[PDB]
Amino acid sequence: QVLRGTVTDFPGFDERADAETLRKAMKGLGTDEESILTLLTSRSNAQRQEISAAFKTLFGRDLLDDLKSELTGKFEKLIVALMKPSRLYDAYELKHALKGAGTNEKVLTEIIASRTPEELRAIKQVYEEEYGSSLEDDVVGDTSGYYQRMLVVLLQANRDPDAGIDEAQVEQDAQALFQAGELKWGTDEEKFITIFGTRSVSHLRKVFDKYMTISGFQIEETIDRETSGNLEQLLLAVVKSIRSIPAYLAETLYYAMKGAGTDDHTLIRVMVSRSEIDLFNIRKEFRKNFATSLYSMIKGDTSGDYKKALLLLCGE
Ligand SMILES: [Ca+2]
Ligand SMILES: [Ca+2]
Ligand SMILES: [Ca+2]
Ligand SMILES: [Ca+2]
Repeated sequence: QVLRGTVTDFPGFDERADAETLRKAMKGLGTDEESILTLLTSRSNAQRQEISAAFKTLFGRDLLDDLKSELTGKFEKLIVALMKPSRLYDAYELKHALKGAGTNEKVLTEIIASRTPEELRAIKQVYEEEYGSSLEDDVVGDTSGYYQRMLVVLLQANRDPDAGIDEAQVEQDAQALFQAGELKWGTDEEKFITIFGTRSVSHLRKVFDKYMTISGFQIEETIDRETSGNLEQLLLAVVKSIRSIPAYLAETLYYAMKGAGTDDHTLIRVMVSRSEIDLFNIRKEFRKNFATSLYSMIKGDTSGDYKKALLLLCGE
């Protein structure tokens, strides 16, 4: 999914001095938001958890409850997201798209399609431990049809391991996709799901090329031509992630920031979930496509402390 994040372990880290630094920034009338945003933004997540622990043993206070009572809005929502242990952030985001009453499919899609099987295994485990219920049971209860089925397949976190290309198998899957969509009166979604959901990543990159070659269409155009609604978005997320997780996340960031507004929720989530994985690589793919740094888009799209914090996450 990887290569590099923007946030790194600060050197000569002292969670006791940091905890006092944060106590100071909140103690009394007012909040020193800048001292908060600068400290939390230059501490890796593991270090934020140590701070939180030091704070509680120093003052008998919950750091998270204090930040929430001192901060407000998006900047708040961003600090809260940043304090969330890495291990639980995606489970949280997933939990939260499944509740409140109405289901947020863009969040299921985004996360399930862009995380690896190894990340999904981890995610399934912590969601169960944290919410009791099974991620899988919760998706299915809130979704239906091929969209639900495609998510269930991905949730198995059982994609074939990369392994030297079987050209006969590449031609057969490309031909199968050709026959299931373009040559078919209607569509065979089941075939798309099986191939997208279980073939190895190196194998599907090859299938996508062979598919183009055979049909004169990119698989994304076919998806657009043959599917609609939630399934379409997902199939496109999966294909884009196969091709490049970074590129898909960069793209996700972009469309978050271009409307007559800003998707703060989305914006936070990708910047925070990927800061210690591949935000760096998302940076370069943002520039590469869209032509513009993420810094400026963000810089031009956001205000305040929020803006400062975001840019602090992003860099260069
Ligand atoms: Ca205060
Ligand atoms: Ca608040
Ligand atoms: Ca068709
Ligand atoms: Ca369409």
